[PDB]
Amino acid sequence: KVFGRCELAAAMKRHGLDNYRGYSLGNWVCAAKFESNFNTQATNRNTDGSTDYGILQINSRWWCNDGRTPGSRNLCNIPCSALLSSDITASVNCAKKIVSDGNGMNAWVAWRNRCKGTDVQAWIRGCRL
Ligand SMILES: [Cl-]
Ligand SMILES: [Cl-]
Ligand SMILES: [Cl-]
Ligand SMILES: [Cl-]
Ligand SMILES: [Cl-]
Ligand SMILES: [Cl-]
Ligand SMILES: [Cl-]
Ligand SMILES: [Cl-]
Ligand SMILES: [Kr]
Ligand SMILES: [Kr]
Ligand SMILES: [Kr]
Ligand SMILES: [Kr]
Ligand SMILES: [Kr]
Ligand code: NA
Repeated sequence: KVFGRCELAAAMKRHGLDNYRGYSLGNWVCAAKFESNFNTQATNRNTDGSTDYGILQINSRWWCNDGRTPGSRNLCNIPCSALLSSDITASVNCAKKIVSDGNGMNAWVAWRNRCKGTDVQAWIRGCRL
């Protein structure tokens, strides 16, 4: 599923990401924009042989099982394919675990490089939330 901007904002809010670990909703929308262009089916993969999945490009090195990432973990307790669903629940629940892991949203390199410190509220401007 390719979400619209406000559509994704609303879905993220319903799933409890607004202000989760202190990160306002625009942070999450901005991260999703640059990770996946709002496409749940995005994959990419990594040099190391891991793969990133879904709207927030969550990595199989630590977070999900894909059967083809040697030595990896599955800390979210999910198949990586669950991260590609039109239903964002698995991506949200796993993102909550990632952002709680000590480096906050810096876990997403694209958030650090493209969203952090910017006017992220612009990503939710106009939306009915
Ligand atoms: Cl957009
Ligand atoms: Cl915001
Ligand atoms: Cl594996
Ligand atoms: Cl393969
Ligand atoms: Cl594990
Ligand atoms: Cl699995
Ligand atoms: Cl959803
Ligand atoms: Cl933080
Ligand atoms: Kr909502
Ligand atoms: Kr929800
Ligand atoms: Kr996919
Ligand atoms: Kr891929
Ligand atoms: Kr998400
Ligand atoms: Na894994």
